[PDB]
Amino acid sequence: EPEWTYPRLSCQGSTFQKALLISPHRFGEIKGNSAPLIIREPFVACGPKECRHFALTHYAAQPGGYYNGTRKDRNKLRHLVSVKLGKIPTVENSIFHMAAWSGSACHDGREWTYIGVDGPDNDALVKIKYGEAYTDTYHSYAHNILRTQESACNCIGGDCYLMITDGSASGISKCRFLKIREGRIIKEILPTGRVEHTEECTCGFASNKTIECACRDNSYTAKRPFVKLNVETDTAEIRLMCTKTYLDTPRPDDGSIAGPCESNGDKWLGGIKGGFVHQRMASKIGRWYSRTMSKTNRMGMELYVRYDGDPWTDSDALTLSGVMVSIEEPGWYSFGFEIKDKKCDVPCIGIEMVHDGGKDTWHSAATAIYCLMGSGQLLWDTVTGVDMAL
Amino acid sequence: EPEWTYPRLSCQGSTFQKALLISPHRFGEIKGNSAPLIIREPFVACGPKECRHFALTHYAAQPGGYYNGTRKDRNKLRHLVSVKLGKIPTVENSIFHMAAWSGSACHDGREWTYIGVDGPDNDALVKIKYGEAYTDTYHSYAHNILRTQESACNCIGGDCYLMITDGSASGISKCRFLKIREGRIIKEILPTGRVEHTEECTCGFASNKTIECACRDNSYTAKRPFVKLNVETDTAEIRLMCTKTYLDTPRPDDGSIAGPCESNGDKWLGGIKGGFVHQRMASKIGRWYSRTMSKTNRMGMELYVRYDGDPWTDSDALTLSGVMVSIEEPGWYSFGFEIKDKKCDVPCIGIEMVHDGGKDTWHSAATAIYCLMGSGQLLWDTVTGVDMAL
Amino acid sequence: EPEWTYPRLSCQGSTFQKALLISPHRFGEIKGNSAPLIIREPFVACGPKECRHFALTHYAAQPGGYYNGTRKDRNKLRHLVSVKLGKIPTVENSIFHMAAWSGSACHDGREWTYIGVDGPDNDALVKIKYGEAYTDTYHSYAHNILRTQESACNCIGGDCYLMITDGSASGISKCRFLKIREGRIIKEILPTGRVEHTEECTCGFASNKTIECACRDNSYTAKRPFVKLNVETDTAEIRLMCTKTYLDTPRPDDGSIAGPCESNGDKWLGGIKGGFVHQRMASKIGRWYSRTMSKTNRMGMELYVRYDGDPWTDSDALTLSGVMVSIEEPGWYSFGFEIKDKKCDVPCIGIEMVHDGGKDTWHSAATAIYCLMGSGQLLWDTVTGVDMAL
Amino acid sequence: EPEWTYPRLSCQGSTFQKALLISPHRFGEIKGNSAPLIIREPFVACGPKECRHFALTHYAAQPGGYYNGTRKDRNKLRHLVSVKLGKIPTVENSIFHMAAWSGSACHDGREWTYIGVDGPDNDALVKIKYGEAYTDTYHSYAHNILRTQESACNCIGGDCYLMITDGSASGISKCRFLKIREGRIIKEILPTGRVEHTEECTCGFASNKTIECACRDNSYTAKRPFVKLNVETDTAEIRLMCTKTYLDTPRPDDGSIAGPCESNGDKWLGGIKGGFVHQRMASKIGRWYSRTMSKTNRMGMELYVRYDGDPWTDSDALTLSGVMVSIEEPGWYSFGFEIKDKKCDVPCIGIEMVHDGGKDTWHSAATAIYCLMGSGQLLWDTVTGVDMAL
Ligand SMILES: CC(=O)Nc1c(O)cc(C(=O)O)cc1[N+](=O)[O-]
Ligand SMILES: CC(=O)Nc1c(O)cc(C(=O)O)cc1[N+](=O)[O-]
Ligand SMILES: CC(=O)Nc1c(O)cc(C(=O)O)cc1[N+](=O)[O-]
Ligand SMILES: CC(=O)Nc1c(O)cc(C(=O)O)cc1[N+](=O)[O-]
Ligand SMILES: *[C@@H]1O[C@H](CO)[C@@H](O)[C@H](O)[C@H]1NC(C)=O
Ligand SMILES: *[C@@H]1O[C@H](CO)[C@@H](O)[C@H](O)[C@H]1NC(C)=O
Ligand SMILES: *[C@@H]1O[C@H](CO)[C@@H](O)[C@H](O)[C@H]1NC(C)=O
Ligand SMILES: *[C@@H]1O[C@H](CO)[C@@H](O)[C@H](O)[C@H]1NC(C)=O
Ligand SMILES: [Ca+2]
Ligand SMILES: [Ca+2]
Ligand SMILES: [Ca+2]
Ligand SMILES: [Ca+2]
Ligand SMILES: [Ca+2]
Repeated sequence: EPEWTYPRLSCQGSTFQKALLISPHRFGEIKGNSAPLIIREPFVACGPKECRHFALTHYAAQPGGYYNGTRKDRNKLRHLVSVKLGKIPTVENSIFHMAAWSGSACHDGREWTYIGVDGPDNDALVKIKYGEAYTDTYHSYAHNILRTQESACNCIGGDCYLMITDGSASGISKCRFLKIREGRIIKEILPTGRVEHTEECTCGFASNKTIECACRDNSYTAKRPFVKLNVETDTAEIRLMCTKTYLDTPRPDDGSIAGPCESNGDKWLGGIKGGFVHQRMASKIGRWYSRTMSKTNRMGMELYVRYDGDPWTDSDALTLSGVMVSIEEPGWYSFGFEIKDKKCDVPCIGIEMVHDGGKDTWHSAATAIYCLMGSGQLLWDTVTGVDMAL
Repeated sequence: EPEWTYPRLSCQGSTFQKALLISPHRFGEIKGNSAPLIIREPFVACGPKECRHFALTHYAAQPGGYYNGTRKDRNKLRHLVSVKLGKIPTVENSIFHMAAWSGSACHDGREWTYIGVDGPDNDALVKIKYGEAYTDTYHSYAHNILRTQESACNCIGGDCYLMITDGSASGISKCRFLKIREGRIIKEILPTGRVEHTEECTCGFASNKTIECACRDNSYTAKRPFVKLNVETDTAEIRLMCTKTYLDTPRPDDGSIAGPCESNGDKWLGGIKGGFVHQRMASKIGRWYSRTMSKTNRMGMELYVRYDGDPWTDSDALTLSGVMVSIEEPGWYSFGFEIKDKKCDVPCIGIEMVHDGGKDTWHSAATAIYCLMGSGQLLWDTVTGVDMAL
Repeated sequence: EPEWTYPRLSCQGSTFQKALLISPHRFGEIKGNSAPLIIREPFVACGPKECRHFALTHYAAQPGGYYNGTRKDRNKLRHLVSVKLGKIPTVENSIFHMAAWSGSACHDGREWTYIGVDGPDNDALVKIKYGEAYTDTYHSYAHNILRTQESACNCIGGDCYLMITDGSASGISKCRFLKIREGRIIKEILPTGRVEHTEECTCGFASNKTIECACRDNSYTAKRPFVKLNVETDTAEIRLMCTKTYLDTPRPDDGSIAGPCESNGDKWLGGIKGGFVHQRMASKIGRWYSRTMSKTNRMGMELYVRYDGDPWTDSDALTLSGVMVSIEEPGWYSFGFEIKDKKCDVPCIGIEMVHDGGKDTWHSAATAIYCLMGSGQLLWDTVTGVDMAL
Repeated sequence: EPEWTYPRLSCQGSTFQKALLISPHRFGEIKGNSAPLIIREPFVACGPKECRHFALTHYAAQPGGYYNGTRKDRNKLRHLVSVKLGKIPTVENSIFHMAAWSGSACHDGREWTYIGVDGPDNDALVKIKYGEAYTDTYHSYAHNILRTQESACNCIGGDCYLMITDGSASGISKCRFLKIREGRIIKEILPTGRVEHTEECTCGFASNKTIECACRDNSYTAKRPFVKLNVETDTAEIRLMCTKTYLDTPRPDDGSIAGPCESNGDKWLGGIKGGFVHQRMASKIGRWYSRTMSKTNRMGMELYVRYDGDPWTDSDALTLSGVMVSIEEPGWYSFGFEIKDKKCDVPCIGIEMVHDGGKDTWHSAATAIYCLMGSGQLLWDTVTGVDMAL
């Protein structure tokens, strides 16, 4: 039978190139004969033999007449769905896993674990599904919107670690960590370090002994609190990334926050998810970041890198690596994923491109994928090609 | 090759939580591009590697123009269909098994058996299908609408037991039992005890030596006749559940039926299916019941429990365990199902939520699933989110 | 790997009952969101692990605007398609095998062979497909519409035998036989006996040493020429069935054709396909026939039997066994099929029910299946439930 | 596990016959309920157990409202999609592999490699995908629309060879060759001989030691430069086919280009893809060509042959072998493919039939397949049966 997954050295490449685009709404005209689901919070988790495209649907499709409610984040209709990667998320292609308005996913070499969050805002709840079975739950500790990553969780030899959090968006949201094995929580990690507001952690293996996530602070700063989880002692420590190249949105001009690394500067009320992906080489490591082109809005998407060094102390700017999405195209949530080759892991960064015709219409995104391919420079950007009028 | 199924100890949990929702009609607008089938009598039967969502379709989809006939129970168009669980029951996703207007299903570790009932009301007939093969039938003994469970049948080491019945709804409907092995009836069980009217038996393993069903009495009482089948001697004995917490609908105020356990009280003409599921623990057992919130109507759904004791004699009230469906939401048929983990069985209760715009329109339901997850208390209810006007 | 198929003793039963109904057009309203293909000439061929529903589509779906041409039998658009049995023949569910306006199919325990016929009426051609590969062809010998069975072909230990024919409908159509192994014709059988007009042979194993087909004579008689192929010497002999119960349509009153068995009587210009299926028992054999209720038209369907005896000499009437389709319902082509159980073969008879709103509309059928189940008598008929106006 | 593919001797046959037709737009009426994708550049690549129908979709379906842009060759929406052969290329049936506006595909007995080209016209890029993984890229050497075959690539014992090119359509487009193993380029072949303009190479194994492609010269000639790649030394040599029967389009009367084989004659600005397929016999070889009936336009399709001899020197005319598509039907790109039997390879030629209602509408093709079957002569042509008004 199957064996447990561990990260290996990433495949060989020097830059990312444009891989794939799933734009369901290109097939959502009232004059079309198709039915793409209203979803957001998309992500890809790649198991051994396959990758899955997950998302939270509003239990609604376009065209239709259940548009009002779609721009809202949490309700009793949302669900975690998936289609194997490369398939359009239509009503029939999609498998509905469980009810949730927050979520994550990961395949341990042997099976899929699905994490989903639902219930009351004051008493929400985390739910685990191992394959087809409901196996566990984790309660709301801070009684203030229990949430999870919204990206892939990370398994190493049978144990998968998940980030959750709880608290006010404008205040203190302190995240814990969940160690799940066979769809059951075998440990509850309480991080150390700057813990004032950590949410929507994009986590990836920086080797076998450690996992690092670039995350989200909704209040206090435009910097990203950076996690490092030692899988061997089962301890967590978080501290803000020191790079003058700020990754959250909004943010001010770069290098504008004066003072030691550990200084938040101004609050810049809000945040956004950003893709973070390692390129574990033999003698060295590359970390890839992507951020919105706009500093106040969700317009555009550009990706950077900086090999080695320490996320925590390096004041320095990151090396820009090209533009995946132009300022005229949307650039919302971002996450990183990894494809399993025979003898190497391929790093990738997905970019949710939300179709936002505002308040009285439907609300869904597209998904542009970029993955490390060969050398030279990033060559093309992505456009959705969607007309919200059709 | 595959091995025979037996129940094991249920997985560890203390309460049920909201698992999943399949609302096909959320995708049935005339302005939509989808096609969910008009069905009712839904149920889930979980084999080793998978669960299936079954139902009797009126061989019709929404939107369409074959709505007139859908509110009726038996005709020559109805069929037993299935989709793996988590898939929406559309025209193309669904597999049609055989023609039937009554039915059941169960997977013996090796294959699916499908039971379906059709023919004339005066001479209906039970039909068995082992995998893809028609293998057997069982004739109408009381010539008065031969029917079956409408929920999952129960297999233990190669033998599956099914409940059937026959008779007037307003009168005497005495049920027999069918022992099927390899899609062929190897024994005909005639129960003992109070046998005046037993129908729509929700049956589940209360261990290896016994199966218990909470069922339906359409005439004589608002209590539920409770079955106990000893799989070892192949004998059946039925007696009304003594709980002051009445489970059928309609029913009067609880504890209102004065007298020994065995007393029907007033007729309360009618009944409904209710989900019943055991939580077999090592030193003890939990039985889970769900009933309509409304005592005269099919509005709402709440679930209870009471560990151990005897269904037959216990006059006592049951412990309420939360509300799965609110009084403003429908709560029709209910059934229990069990998911197969690696080393444990997960108990579940499905709730059919019928969309009933009455007499001159379409008639189909939704399916809300709740399964045992962790501890604390049931946290959320279900709503269909369907507008019968679209 | 897989082993070669041979017929075994049929499963145990005494009568046929109503098994399944595939009515695609129940989902073909202009107000529906579905797309069932315009097809006719449906048949089912059951391999080891599965049965397939085949048909010749006019490369068109309902609703649409390619209806004109559908009532015609041969054109350059027709194709042999299939869906596993129980699935509705829609545009996406269906697999297109090859181009043909005549056809057959059979699975040898190891793979599917697909036979299809196309080309000019004066120089048509038979084409073999083994799995996904084009392997062979067989030319038009009588240059007058080379055709094939329109039902399942029959394989025994690696060799499959197929009937073809060629000639005028109003005149002499002498059929040959094709022995195919691994998708290649290894022998060309020329039958013996009355060979004036044999077409659309419904063939089934009457044991290991022989295959018998009840067939079609378009000119000369309302009786059915009956084939017997000895698989051991590879010889064929045909002679008209002697039963006073005539099986072709049209036909006159039964027992009206005076004279020895071998007498055609009046021509009764025309014919139709009829399902023929054996029930090979240990000490005996049952042959099942179905014929139209109407003697001049294609209205209704009734099925008969007569165990043992000789198709060739028995003047006697057959035993009626019930009505599968009422005079108010259509009853066109019929064929027999067999389902593979673990230790027995289940006999079946399918009935094509053509939706014929005549000349200026669409033209497609439904498929009612009846299979041997238990004992007693056939209990129900089939209706399509289709309204050609929607 | 699986073993590496090598070509074997082709199956036995003498002529090609009409195999299959995939006309998605037959299901694209505004009154239909289907959704076929706007695609062109279709091709089939057959692995061991299966064949796939690939094409570059304009990320659009018919009916819809994204028609404007479809007649253009390169944009940021195009994608390489596939459906197993015999399935209609609809939105849900189709798998999207990667973004590309040029492409190829091939299965090495063990896995699928997908090649796709995208990026800026001045700096386009070749991209390799082994199974689900992005593994490599190859940059634009002549900075003038890096393109690839548009047909199947060819693998022999683990190594697959691909043709690419780069340059002006009106000028010098010199092609290189790519040797890919496990989805990574292990060698870059630079051909020898007449190398002025070689593009869209249709390549097939002429044995184990060699691969030959009949290709496209957009400027200089109406003859086809003919490649021969020695898989053993990894060298390439190209020279124009000498046949008086010219294969490119446009072309003048045949035998009109006076002079030695190596003479281009007049430019005949333009070209088209043509199917080329070998029939490797034991003592001899057959090469099959197909060309447009029209000499100036893309109307019709006829196929020829000539066994043995040398593509390079033979001035002679080819033997016509029938007409697959009539002058009243379109005949655009053509390619050759091979189906894997148990002990032999079946040669095939696909013909893209473009639906070209010009400038302000949708733009997609159909696919007619012809494969070697038995003997005698090609018997039928193909028509799409599409009405661009519906
Ligand atoms: C818990 C929750 O509602 N999830 C959530 C989203 O679904 C979306 C966004 C967002 O910033 O667009 C934000 C948040 N968020 O609150 O983090
Ligand atoms: C035999 C039959 O018609 N089945 C049936 C149903 O399908 C539904 C109901 C019902 O109470 O809604 C009731 C019954 N019932 O009669 O039990
Ligand atoms: C060869 C051919 O055209 N096949 C055919 C059909 O498809 C249908 C019928 C028929 O009697 O309805 C008849 C015939 N037939 O001619 O046998
Ligand atoms: C590179 C590119 O644009 N590919 C391409 C096509 O997609 C189509 C045609 C063509 O001749 O129709 C031609 C060409 N071509 O330029 O070869
Ligand atoms: C982690 O462990 C596995 C073996 O247990 C090894 O193959 C893998 O490469 C390790 N990770 C890295 C980056 O080396
Ligand atoms: C019933 O039998 C099987 C072994 O035959 C055992 O594993 C199972 O646990 C038993 N049921 C229970 C509740 O113990
Ligand atoms: C025909 O042959 C196989 C063994 O080769 C046997 O099992 C089968 O039963 C035979 N057919 C019948 C009716 O006995
Ligand atoms: C090429 O090699 C394989 C064995 O490696 C052989 O079977 C195949 O036939 C060869 N090709 C031809 C045409 O012989
Ligand atoms: Ca569909
Ligand atoms: Ca912030
Ligand atoms: Ca009652
Ligand atoms: Ca006749
Ligand atoms: Ca040219």
